[PDB]
Amino acid sequence: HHQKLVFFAEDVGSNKGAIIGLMVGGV
Amino acid sequence: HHQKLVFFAEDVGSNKGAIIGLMVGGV
Amino acid sequence: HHQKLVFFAEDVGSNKGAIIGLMVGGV
Amino acid sequence: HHQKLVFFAEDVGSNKGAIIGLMVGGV
Amino acid sequence: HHQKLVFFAEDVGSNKGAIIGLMVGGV
Amino acid sequence: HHQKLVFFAEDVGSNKGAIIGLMVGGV
Amino acid sequence: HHQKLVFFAEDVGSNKGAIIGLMVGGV
Amino acid sequence: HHQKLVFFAEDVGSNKGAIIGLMVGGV
Amino acid sequence: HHQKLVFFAEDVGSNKGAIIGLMVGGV
Amino acid sequence: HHQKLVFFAEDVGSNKGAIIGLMVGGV
Amino acid sequence: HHQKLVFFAEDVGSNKGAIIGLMVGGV
Amino acid sequence: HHQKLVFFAEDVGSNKGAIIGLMVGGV
Amino acid sequence: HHQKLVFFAEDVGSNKGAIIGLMVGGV
Amino acid sequence: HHQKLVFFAEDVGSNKGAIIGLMVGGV
Amino acid sequence: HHQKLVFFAEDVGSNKGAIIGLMVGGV
Amino acid sequence: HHQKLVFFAEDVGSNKGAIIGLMVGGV
Amino acid sequence: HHQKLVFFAEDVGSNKGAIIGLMVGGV
Amino acid sequence: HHQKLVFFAEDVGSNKGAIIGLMVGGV
Amino acid sequence: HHQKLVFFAEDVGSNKGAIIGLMVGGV
Amino acid sequence: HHQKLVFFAEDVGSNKGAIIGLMVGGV
Amino acid sequence: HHQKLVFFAEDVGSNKGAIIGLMVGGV
Repeated sequence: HHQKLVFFAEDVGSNKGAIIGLMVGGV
Repeated sequence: HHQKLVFFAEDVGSNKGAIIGLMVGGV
Repeated sequence: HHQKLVFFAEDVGSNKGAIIGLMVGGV
Repeated sequence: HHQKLVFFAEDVGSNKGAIIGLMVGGV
Repeated sequence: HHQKLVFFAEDVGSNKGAIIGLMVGGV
Repeated sequence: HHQKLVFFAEDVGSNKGAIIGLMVGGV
Repeated sequence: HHQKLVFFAEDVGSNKGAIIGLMVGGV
Repeated sequence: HHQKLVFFAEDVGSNKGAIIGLMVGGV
Repeated sequence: HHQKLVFFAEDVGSNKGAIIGLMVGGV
Repeated sequence: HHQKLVFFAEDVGSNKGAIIGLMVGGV
Repeated sequence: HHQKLVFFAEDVGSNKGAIIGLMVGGV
Repeated sequence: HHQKLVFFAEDVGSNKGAIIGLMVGGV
Repeated sequence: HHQKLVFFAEDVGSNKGAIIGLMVGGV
Repeated sequence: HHQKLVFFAEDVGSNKGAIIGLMVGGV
Repeated sequence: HHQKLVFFAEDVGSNKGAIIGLMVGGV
Repeated sequence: HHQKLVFFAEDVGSNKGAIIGLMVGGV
Repeated sequence: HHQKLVFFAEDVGSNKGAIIGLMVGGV
Repeated sequence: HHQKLVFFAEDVGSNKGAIIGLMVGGV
Repeated sequence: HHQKLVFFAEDVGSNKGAIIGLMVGGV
Repeated sequence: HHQKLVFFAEDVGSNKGAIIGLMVGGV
Repeated sequence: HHQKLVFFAEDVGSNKGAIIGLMVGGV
């Protein structure tokens, strides 16, 4: 027998801000 | 016998902000 | 015998903001 | 018999700030 | 028998500030 | 008199791989 | 007098791969 | 029998400041 | 008189690998 | 029989300041 | 009279490997 | 029978100051 | 009269390996 | 039987100042 | 009259290995 | 039987000053 | 008249090994 | 039966001043 | 008139080994 | 007039071994 | 006129061994 149990509660892995992958700027 | 149990609660993996993949700008 | 159980609650994977794939500006 | 149990509570692994992957600036 | 138990409480592994992967600046 | 000049060559700011914003996994 | 020049060449800001905004899964 | 138990409390492994991977500055 | 000049050559600020913003794993 | 037990309390292993991996400065 | 000149050559500020912003692992 | 118990209290192993891995200065 | 000149050559400020911002491991 | 017990109290192993790995200076 | 000249050659400030910002391990 | 007990109190092994690994100066 | 000239060569300030900002370990 | 007990009170093993590993200087 | 010239050769200020900022160990 | 010239040759200020800022250990 | 000239040879100020800033140990 094999068992695996996972529990994520209220607000796991959520974004409430800024996620920028890539950013290029000049002057 | 093999078992796997996963539970995600209220606001799991949700976005409440900004997600930008790629951004380019001169000035 | 093999088992998998997954539970999504209220707002799993929901977007309540902004998702941008790609953005090119200029001046 | 094999068991693995994991629990993530309220606000685990969330982002409330800024995540930037890559940044390039001319000036 | 084999067991492994892990518990993450309220605000584990969260970002509230700034994460910058890479930064290149001319001036 | 004010002047600003920017030049982006061939494959500048391009993606040739994988960009993932957010990732959540049970097992 | 105010001037701004921006030049994009062949494949500026192009996607030649994969972009994923948000990804969730169980097992 | 084999057991391993781990507990992480409220603000364990969180970032509230600045994390910079790499920085290059001309001036 | 004010001037600012920037030049990006062939393959500036490009991604040819993996950029992951956030990753959560149960096991 | 084998047992390991670990406990992290309130604010273990957190960053509230500045972490810079690498820094190069011309002037 | 004010001048600022910047030049980025071939593979400047590019990613060929792996960039991970945040990582949480149960086991 | 084998046992190992570890307890980290309120504010263990936290950074409240500055951590710089490497620093190079021209002037 | 004020001047500032910067030159980045072939492969400046690039990532060919692994950049991890934050890592938390239960076992 | 074999036992090992360790206790790290309030503010053990923290940094509240400056940690510099390597520093090179021209002038 | 004021001048400042900086030259970075082939492979300055690159990462070819591993950069880890923060790491916490239970066992 | 074998027993080993260690207790670190309030502010053991902390840095409140400056730790420099290596310093090189031209003047 | 004021001048400051800096040169960096092939493998300046490059990481070919391992940089770890912070490491916490139980058993 | 084998026993060893160690106790470290106060700010035992803390740094409040300046630690420099190596120092090289010109004129 | 004022002048300052600095030259960093081939492999100056590079890391080929291990840089660890902080290390805490239970056993 | 004022002049200051500095030359660092092949392999100045490089790490090929181990730099550990702070180490804390139980048994 | 004021002149100062510094030449550091092939392998000045490098580390090929173990630098440990601070070390604390139980039994």
